[PDB]
Amino acid sequence: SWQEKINAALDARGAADALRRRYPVAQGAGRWLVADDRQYLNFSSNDYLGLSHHPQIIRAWQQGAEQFGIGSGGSGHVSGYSVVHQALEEELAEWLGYSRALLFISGFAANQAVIAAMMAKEDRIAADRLSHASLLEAASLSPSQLRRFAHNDVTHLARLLASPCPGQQMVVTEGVFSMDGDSAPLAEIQQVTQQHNGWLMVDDAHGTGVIGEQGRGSCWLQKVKPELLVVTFGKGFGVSGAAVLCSSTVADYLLQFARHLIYSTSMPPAQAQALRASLAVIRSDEGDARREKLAALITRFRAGVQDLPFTLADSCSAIQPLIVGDNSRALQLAEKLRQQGCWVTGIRPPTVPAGIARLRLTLTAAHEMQDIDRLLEVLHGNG
Ligand SMILES: *Cc1c(COP(=O)(O)O)cnc(C)c1O
Repeated sequence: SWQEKINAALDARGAADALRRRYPVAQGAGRWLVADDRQYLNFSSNDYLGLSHHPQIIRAWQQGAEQFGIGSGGSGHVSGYSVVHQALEEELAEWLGYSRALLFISGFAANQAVIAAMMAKEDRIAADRLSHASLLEAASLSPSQLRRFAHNDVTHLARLLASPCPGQQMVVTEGVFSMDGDSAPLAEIQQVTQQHNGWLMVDDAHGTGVIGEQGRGSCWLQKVKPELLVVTFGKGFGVSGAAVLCSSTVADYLLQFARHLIYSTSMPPAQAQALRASLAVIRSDEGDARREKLAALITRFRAGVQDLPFTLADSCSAIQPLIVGDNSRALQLAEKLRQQGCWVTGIRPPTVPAGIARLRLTLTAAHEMQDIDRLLEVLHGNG
Protein backbone atom coordinates (compact mmCIF):
# COMPACT_ATOMS: atom_id res chain seq x y z
CA SER A 1 0.00 0.00 0.00
CA TRP A 2 1.06 3.64 -0.09
CA GLN A 3 1.59 4.09 3.61
CA GLU A 4 3.73 0.96 3.85
CA LYS A 5 5.76 2.23 0.96
CA ILE A 6 6.19 5.54 2.84
CA ASN A 7 6.98 3.92 6.20
CA ALA A 8 9.49 1.40 4.93
CA ALA A 9 11.35 4.12 3.08
CA LEU A 10 11.73 6.22 6.25
CA ASP A 11 12.85 3.08 8.06
CA ALA A 12 15.60 2.32 5.53
CA ARG A 13 16.82 5.89 5.77
CA GLY A 14 16.89 5.56 9.53
CA ALA A 15 18.81 2.29 9.40
CA ALA A 16 21.47 3.84 7.18
CA ASP A 17 21.42 6.49 9.94
CA ALA A 18 20.74 9.06 7.23
CA LEU A 19 17.85 10.94 8.97
CA ARG A 20 17.63 14.74 8.35
CA ARG A 21 16.01 17.30 10.69
CA ARG A 22 15.65 21.03 10.05
CA TYR A 23 16.41 23.44 12.92
CA PRO A 24 14.61 26.83 12.92
CA VAL A 25 16.70 29.94 13.21
CA ALA A 26 15.89 33.55 13.88
CA GLN A 27 18.92 34.43 11.74
CA GLY A 28 20.87 32.14 9.42
CA ALA A 29 22.88 34.26 7.01
CA GLY A 30 26.22 35.98 7.46
CA ARG A 31 28.38 36.44 10.55
CA TRP A 32 25.79 35.37 13.14
CA LEU A 33 23.35 32.60 13.65
CA VAL A 34 20.52 33.00 16.17
CA ALA A 35 18.78 29.81 17.36
CA ASP A 36 16.58 29.25 20.44
CA ASP A 37 17.34 32.92 21.08
CA ARG A 38 21.08 32.30 21.46
CA GLN A 39 23.72 34.07 19.39
CA TYR A 40 26.39 32.02 17.71
CA LEU A 41 29.26 32.68 15.30
CA ASN A 42 27.89 31.25 12.02
CA PHE A 43 30.19 28.95 10.13
CA SER A 44 27.40 27.18 8.23
CA SER A 45 25.88 29.73 5.79
CA ASN A 46 26.55 30.38 2.08
CA ASP A 47 26.47 34.18 2.48
CA TYR A 48 30.09 34.33 1.37
CA LEU A 49 30.42 38.12 0.79
CA GLY A 50 28.12 39.15 3.65
CA LEU A 51 25.61 40.67 1.20
CA SER A 52 22.41 39.20 2.69
CA HIS A 53 22.38 42.07 5.21
CA HIS A 54 23.83 44.74 2.94
CA PRO A 55 21.94 48.02 3.28
CA GLN A 56 21.98 48.81 -0.43
CA ILE A 57 20.44 45.45 -1.28
CA ILE A 58 17.91 45.77 1.47
CA ARG A 59 16.87 49.16 0.16
CA ALA A 60 16.51 47.99 -3.48
CA TRP A 61 14.25 45.18 -2.25
CA GLN A 62 12.20 47.65 -0.27
CA GLN A 63 11.89 50.36 -2.92
CA GLY A 64 11.22 47.79 -5.64
CA ALA A 65 8.09 46.80 -3.77
CA GLU A 66 6.95 50.41 -3.64
CA GLN A 67 7.47 50.79 -7.37
CA PHE A 68 6.22 47.39 -8.67
CA GLY A 69 4.06 45.78 -5.97
CA ILE A 70 5.23 42.21 -5.14
CA GLY A 71 4.19 39.39 -7.49
CA SER A 72 5.00 39.77 -11.19
CA GLY A 73 1.52 38.49 -12.09
CA GLY A 74 2.54 35.73 -14.44
CA SER A 75 5.07 33.87 -16.48
CA GLY A 76 7.67 35.73 -18.48
CA HIS A 77 5.84 34.50 -21.58
CA VAL A 78 2.64 36.37 -20.67
CA SER A 79 2.51 39.45 -18.42
CA GLY A 80 5.40 38.57 -16.07
CA TYR A 81 8.48 39.83 -17.96
CA SER A 82 9.35 43.06 -16.19
CA VAL A 83 11.66 45.77 -17.51
CA VAL A 84 13.61 45.00 -14.30
CA HIS A 85 14.03 41.33 -15.30
CA GLN A 86 15.22 42.43 -18.72
CA ALA A 87 17.70 44.91 -17.28
CA LEU A 88 19.06 42.33 -14.84
CA GLU A 89 19.56 39.80 -17.64
CA GLU A 90 21.38 42.38 -19.80
CA GLU A 91 23.65 43.42 -16.93
CA LEU A 92 24.49 39.76 -16.17
CA ALA A 93 25.32 38.95 -19.79
CA GLU A 94 27.52 42.04 -20.09
CA TRP A 95 29.28 41.27 -16.77
CA LEU A 96 30.10 37.68 -17.71
CA GLY A 97 30.76 38.26 -21.41
CA TYR A 98 27.83 36.39 -22.95
CA SER A 99 25.27 37.25 -25.54
CA ARG A 100 22.19 36.44 -23.44
CA ALA A 101 21.15 35.74 -19.87
CA LEU A 102 17.85 34.12 -18.77
CA LEU A 103 16.52 34.36 -15.18
CA PHE A 104 15.28 31.38 -13.18
CA ILE A 105 13.64 31.21 -9.76
CA SER A 106 16.39 28.89 -8.41
CA GLY A 107 19.69 27.35 -9.52
CA PHE A 108 18.16 23.91 -9.02
CA ALA A 109 15.41 24.88 -11.50
CA ALA A 110 17.89 26.36 -14.03
CA ASN A 111 20.12 23.26 -14.04
CA GLN A 112 17.15 20.92 -14.34
CA ALA A 113 15.58 23.13 -17.08
CA VAL A 114 18.70 23.31 -19.23
CA ILE A 115 19.27 19.57 -19.19
CA ALA A 116 15.63 18.65 -19.72
CA ALA A 117 15.48 21.02 -22.67
CA MET A 118 18.74 20.22 -24.35
CA MET A 119 19.43 16.53 -23.89
CA ALA A 120 17.63 13.95 -26.07
CA LYS A 121 17.57 10.15 -25.88
CA GLU A 122 20.41 9.88 -28.40
CA ASP A 123 22.69 12.18 -26.44
CA ARG A 124 25.20 11.80 -23.67
CA ILE A 125 25.94 13.81 -20.55
CA ALA A 126 29.44 13.47 -19.16
CA ALA A 127 29.35 14.76 -15.58
CA ASP A 128 31.87 15.03 -12.77
CA ARG A 129 31.09 12.29 -10.29
CA LEU A 130 30.75 14.97 -7.59
CA SER A 131 28.42 17.28 -9.56
CA HIS A 132 25.48 18.87 -7.69
CA ALA A 133 22.45 16.56 -7.13
CA SER A 134 20.24 18.84 -9.24
CA LEU A 135 22.56 18.17 -12.17
CA LEU A 136 22.85 14.46 -11.53
CA GLU A 137 19.15 13.99 -10.78
CA ALA A 138 18.19 15.83 -13.94
CA ALA A 139 20.84 13.98 -15.95
CA SER A 140 19.54 10.69 -14.58
CA LEU A 141 15.87 11.31 -15.38
CA SER A 142 16.87 12.54 -18.84
CA PRO A 143 16.33 10.00 -21.67
CA SER A 144 19.96 10.71 -22.65
CA GLN A 145 22.82 8.54 -21.48
CA LEU A 146 24.62 9.66 -18.30
CA ARG A 147 28.30 8.83 -17.76
CA ARG A 148 30.29 10.08 -14.76
CA PHE A 149 33.98 10.80 -14.83
CA ALA A 150 36.15 10.45 -11.76
CA HIS A 151 36.47 13.76 -9.94
CA ASN A 152 38.45 16.23 -12.00
CA ASP A 153 39.93 13.39 -14.10
CA VAL A 154 40.30 14.74 -17.65
CA THR A 155 41.86 11.51 -18.88
CA HIS A 156 38.72 9.70 -17.78
CA LEU A 157 36.57 12.43 -19.37
CA ALA A 158 38.38 12.11 -22.72
CA ARG A 159 37.69 8.33 -22.70
CA LEU A 160 33.97 8.88 -22.05
CA LEU A 161 33.77 11.42 -24.87
CA ALA A 162 35.73 9.20 -27.24
CA SER A 163 33.23 6.28 -26.91
CA PRO A 164 30.79 6.10 -29.88
CA CYS A 165 27.71 8.28 -29.32
CA PRO A 166 24.61 8.40 -31.56
CA GLY A 167 23.91 12.06 -30.82
CA GLN A 168 25.48 15.06 -29.07
CA GLN A 169 27.57 15.25 -25.91
CA MET A 170 27.29 17.76 -23.04
CA VAL A 171 30.09 17.95 -20.44
CA VAL A 172 29.08 19.16 -16.96
CA THR A 173 31.16 20.28 -14.01
CA GLU A 174 31.27 22.94 -11.25
CA GLY A 175 33.58 25.91 -11.16
CA VAL A 176 34.04 25.47 -7.40
CA PHE A 177 32.78 22.17 -6.01
CA SER A 178 30.25 22.11 -3.24
CA MET A 179 31.76 19.61 -0.89
CA ASP A 180 35.50 20.31 -0.78
CA GLY A 181 35.59 23.83 -2.29
CA ASP A 182 38.12 22.78 -4.91
CA SER A 183 38.25 24.09 -8.48
CA ALA A 184 37.80 22.22 -11.72
CA PRO A 185 40.54 22.23 -14.38
CA LEU A 186 38.32 24.11 -16.82
CA ALA A 187 40.86 24.89 -19.52
CA GLU A 188 41.87 21.24 -19.93
CA ILE A 189 38.25 20.06 -19.70
CA GLN A 190 37.26 22.55 -22.31
CA GLN A 191 40.07 21.42 -24.64
CA VAL A 192 39.03 17.80 -24.65
CA THR A 193 35.36 18.70 -24.85
CA GLN A 194 36.03 20.69 -28.04
CA GLN A 195 38.28 17.91 -29.33
CA HIS A 196 35.17 15.68 -29.29
CA ASN A 197 32.77 18.31 -30.59
CA GLY A 198 30.92 18.48 -27.27
CA TRP A 199 29.57 21.51 -25.42
CA LEU A 200 30.44 22.44 -21.83
CA MET A 201 28.07 23.44 -19.00
CA VAL A 202 29.59 24.91 -15.86
CA ASP A 203 27.70 25.46 -12.62
CA ASP A 204 29.51 28.31 -10.78
CA ALA A 205 27.30 28.65 -7.70
CA HIS A 206 30.27 28.82 -5.33
CA GLY A 207 32.47 30.91 -7.59
CA THR A 208 30.07 33.60 -8.69
CA GLY A 209 30.74 37.02 -7.14
CA VAL A 210 33.62 35.68 -5.03
CA ILE A 211 36.63 35.29 -7.34
CA GLY A 212 38.04 36.84 -10.52
CA GLU A 213 37.96 40.47 -11.72
CA GLN A 214 34.75 42.18 -10.52
CA GLY A 215 33.82 38.79 -9.03
CA ARG A 216 33.01 37.28 -12.48
CA GLY A 217 33.77 33.77 -11.14
CA SER A 218 35.65 30.55 -12.09
CA CYS A 219 35.28 30.64 -15.89
CA TRP A 220 36.41 34.24 -16.18
CA LEU A 221 39.32 33.70 -13.79
CA GLN A 222 40.44 30.67 -15.86
CA LYS A 223 39.85 32.36 -19.17
CA VAL A 224 37.35 29.79 -20.35
CA LYS A 225 33.87 30.49 -21.85
CA PRO A 226 31.72 27.36 -21.63
CA GLU A 227 28.74 27.24 -23.96
CA LEU A 228 26.42 27.23 -20.95
CA LEU A 229 27.21 29.00 -17.65
CA VAL A 230 24.76 28.69 -14.73
CA VAL A 231 25.05 31.20 -11.89
CA THR A 232 22.93 31.09 -8.76
CA PHE A 233 22.25 34.02 -6.44
CA GLY A 234 21.44 32.22 -3.17
CA LYS A 235 25.09 32.10 -2.12
CA GLY A 236 27.59 34.92 -2.60
CA PHE A 237 24.93 37.24 -4.02
CA GLY A 238 23.06 37.05 -0.76
CA VAL A 239 19.57 36.63 -2.32
CA SER A 240 17.94 33.78 -4.27
CA GLY A 241 17.35 32.96 -7.95
CA ALA A 242 19.65 32.05 -10.86
CA ALA A 243 20.63 32.80 -14.47
CA VAL A 244 21.65 30.76 -17.46
CA LEU A 245 24.26 32.59 -19.61
CA CYS A 246 24.46 31.56 -23.29
CA SER A 247 24.43 32.54 -26.96
CA SER A 248 21.50 34.19 -28.76
CA THR A 249 20.37 31.02 -30.41
CA VAL A 250 20.67 28.87 -27.29
CA ALA A 251 18.66 31.49 -25.43
CA ASP A 252 15.93 31.45 -28.08
CA TYR A 253 15.92 27.66 -27.87
CA LEU A 254 15.54 27.65 -24.08
CA LEU A 255 12.76 30.20 -24.41
CA GLN A 256 10.90 27.69 -26.63
CA PHE A 257 11.62 24.44 -24.84
CA ALA A 258 12.49 25.06 -21.15
CA ARG A 259 9.16 24.52 -19.38
CA HIS A 260 10.37 25.95 -16.06
CA LEU A 261 10.69 29.14 -18.10
CA ILE A 262 7.42 29.02 -19.99
CA TYR A 263 5.02 27.74 -17.31
CA SER A 264 6.42 29.18 -14.05
CA THR A 265 5.69 32.59 -12.40
CA SER A 266 8.63 34.96 -12.82
CA MET A 267 10.35 36.27 -9.71
CA PRO A 268 8.97 39.42 -8.02
CA PRO A 269 10.40 42.44 -9.81
CA ALA A 270 11.56 43.70 -6.34
CA GLN A 271 13.67 40.55 -6.02
CA ALA A 272 15.17 41.42 -9.41
CA GLN A 273 16.02 44.95 -8.19
CA ALA A 274 17.81 43.57 -5.13
CA LEU A 275 19.79 41.28 -7.47
CA ARG A 276 20.77 44.25 -9.63
CA ALA A 277 21.86 46.04 -6.44
CA SER A 278 23.83 42.99 -5.36
CA LEU A 279 25.51 42.77 -8.70
CA ALA A 280 26.45 46.47 -8.46
CA VAL A 281 28.13 45.90 -5.05
CA ILE A 282 29.92 42.83 -6.34
CA ARG A 283 31.37 44.67 -9.29
CA SER A 284 32.43 47.69 -7.24
CA ASP A 285 35.52 48.62 -5.17
CA GLU A 286 33.56 47.48 -2.12
CA GLY A 287 33.12 44.11 -3.91
CA ASP A 288 36.91 43.92 -4.26
CA ALA A 289 37.33 44.88 -0.63
CA ARG A 290 34.93 42.13 0.44
CA ARG A 291 36.64 39.47 -1.69
CA GLU A 292 40.04 40.44 -0.33
CA LYS A 293 38.77 40.37 3.24
CA LEU A 294 37.37 36.88 2.62
CA ALA A 295 40.76 35.80 1.24
CA ALA A 296 42.45 37.22 4.34
CA LEU A 297 40.12 35.30 6.70
CA ILE A 298 40.74 32.07 4.74
CA THR A 299 44.51 32.58 5.04
CA ARG A 300 44.13 33.19 8.75
CA PHE A 301 42.05 30.08 9.14
CA ARG A 302 44.29 27.77 7.12
CA ALA A 303 47.40 29.00 8.88
CA GLY A 304 45.90 28.32 12.30
CA VAL A 305 44.94 24.77 11.47
CA GLN A 306 48.59 24.01 10.69
CA ASP A 307 49.15 23.42 14.46
CA LEU A 308 45.96 21.37 14.89
CA PRO A 309 45.25 17.68 14.85
CA PHE A 310 43.14 18.06 11.67
CA THR A 311 43.61 18.24 7.91
CA LEU A 312 42.46 20.77 5.29
CA ALA A 313 41.18 20.47 1.74
CA ASP A 314 42.74 21.71 -1.45
CA SER A 315 40.42 24.72 -1.14
CA CYS A 316 41.16 28.38 -1.63
CA SER A 317 37.48 29.35 -1.33
CA ALA A 318 34.92 30.10 1.38
CA ILE A 319 34.31 26.38 1.69
CA GLN A 320 36.87 25.04 4.18
CA PRO A 321 36.62 21.36 5.02
CA LEU A 322 38.30 20.46 8.29
CA ILE A 323 38.98 16.76 8.13
CA VAL A 324 38.61 15.02 11.41
CA GLY A 325 38.40 11.36 10.39
CA ASP A 326 36.02 9.44 12.59
CA ASN A 327 32.30 10.09 12.72
CA SER A 328 32.09 10.07 16.48
CA ARG A 329 34.96 12.57 16.83
CA ALA A 330 33.43 14.78 14.15
CA LEU A 331 30.04 14.82 15.87
CA GLN A 332 31.65 15.48 19.26
CA LEU A 333 33.68 18.38 17.89
CA ALA A 334 30.67 20.01 16.28
CA GLU A 335 28.70 19.61 19.48
CA LYS A 336 31.50 21.07 21.57
CA LEU A 337 31.82 23.96 19.13
CA ARG A 338 28.11 24.64 19.46
CA GLN A 339 28.23 24.71 23.25
CA GLN A 340 31.05 27.23 22.85
CA GLY A 341 29.14 29.61 20.56
CA CYS A 342 30.35 28.41 17.17
CA TRP A 343 27.71 26.99 14.87
CA VAL A 344 29.20 24.35 12.56
CA THR A 345 27.92 21.46 10.48
CA GLY A 346 29.50 17.97 10.55
CA ILE A 347 29.61 15.78 7.40
CA ARG A 348 30.02 12.07 8.09
CA PRO A 349 29.50 8.68 6.47
CA PRO A 350 27.73 7.64 4.63
CA THR A 351 27.64 11.02 2.83
CA VAL A 352 31.41 10.70 2.71
CA PRO A 353 33.38 7.42 2.91
CA ALA A 354 34.25 5.45 6.06
CA GLY A 355 36.98 7.48 7.76
CA ILE A 356 36.66 10.95 6.38
CA ALA A 357 34.10 12.62 8.67
CA ARG A 358 34.44 16.41 8.74
CA LEU A 359 33.20 19.88 9.59
CA ARG A 360 32.26 21.64 6.37
CA LEU A 361 33.00 25.16 7.51
CA THR A 362 32.02 28.21 5.44
CA LEU A 363 33.67 31.59 6.01
CA THR A 364 32.23 34.94 4.88
CA ALA A 365 33.38 38.49 4.31
CA ALA A 366 31.00 39.49 7.12
CA HIS A 367 33.22 37.64 9.59
CA GLU A 368 36.06 39.34 11.51
CA MET A 369 39.59 38.13 12.32
CA GLN A 370 38.67 37.66 15.95
CA ASP A 371 35.92 35.26 14.83
CA ILE A 372 38.48 33.04 13.10
CA ASP A 373 40.62 33.31 16.22
CA ARG A 374 37.66 32.19 18.40
CA LEU A 375 37.01 29.17 16.15
CA LEU A 376 40.70 28.28 16.24
CA GLU A 377 40.77 28.61 20.03
CA VAL A 378 37.83 26.27 20.47
CA LEU A 379 39.25 23.76 17.96
CA HIS A 380 42.41 23.80 20.10
CA GLY A 381 40.68 23.25 23.44
CA ASN A 382 39.36 25.36 26.32
CA GLY A 383 35.81 24.19 27.10
C1 LIG B 1 23.45 25.56 -4.12
C2 LIG B 1 23.78 24.85 -5.39
C3 LIG B 1 22.90 25.01 -6.48
C4 LIG B 1 21.43 25.15 -6.23
O1 LIG B 1 21.02 26.53 -6.34
P1 LIG B 1 19.74 27.07 -5.60
O2 LIG B 1 19.53 28.50 -6.16
O3 LIG B 1 20.11 27.08 -4.13
O4 LIG B 1 18.60 26.19 -5.93
C5 LIG B 1 23.35 24.60 -7.73
N1 LIG B 1 24.60 24.24 -7.81
C6 LIG B 1 25.57 24.17 -6.91
C7 LIG B 1 26.98 23.75 -7.18
C8 LIG B 1 25.17 24.56 -5.61
O5 LIG B 1 25.89 24.41 -4.55
